[PDB]
Amino acid sequence: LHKEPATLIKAIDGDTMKLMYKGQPMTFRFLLVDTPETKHPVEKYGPEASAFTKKMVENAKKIEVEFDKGQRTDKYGRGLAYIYADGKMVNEALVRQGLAKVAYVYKPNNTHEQHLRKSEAQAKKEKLNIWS
Ligand SMILES: Cc1cn([C@H]2C[C@H](OP(=O)(O)O)[C@@H](COP(=O)(O)O)O2)c(=O)[nH]c1=O
Ligand SMILES: [Ca+2]
Repeated sequence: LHKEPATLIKAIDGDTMKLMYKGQPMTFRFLLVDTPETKHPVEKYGPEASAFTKKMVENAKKIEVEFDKGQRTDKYGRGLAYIYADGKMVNEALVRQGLAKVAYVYKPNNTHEQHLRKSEAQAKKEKLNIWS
């Protein structure tokens, strides 16, 4: 895998955002996690996950996207990637806080699964947020 540059256009919610990628606006959806819904057609911690993500990416110097080794988009046309804000993976950061659960694990796009699962285990052992 490798990291590629992108530019933040707009934070959407905990696990989805608009980025400029190779000169084109796209929706990206984080691999391997699910944050609570803000706009369910509010779930608890939805607002908190959205705010955490928005702050992390809006404050960043540099945003990067890292595709996994399979599909790079979902059926909605969303980019599927690990997003990094100044070198810190946002997907992992949310899970470490108990603001996302590890979810949507679709092979072959599961390279960081164990990593995320170990963060989730710690967040649950610390009883944070979703696990409180
Ligand atoms: C994270 C992820 C979601 N999805 C699909 C599964 C879910 O489909 P359905 O909409 O049919 O349930 C939806 C969840 O995204 P959201 O969590 O943004 O709604 O996106 C993928 O296909 N690949 C992925 O890697
Ligand atoms: Ca979600």
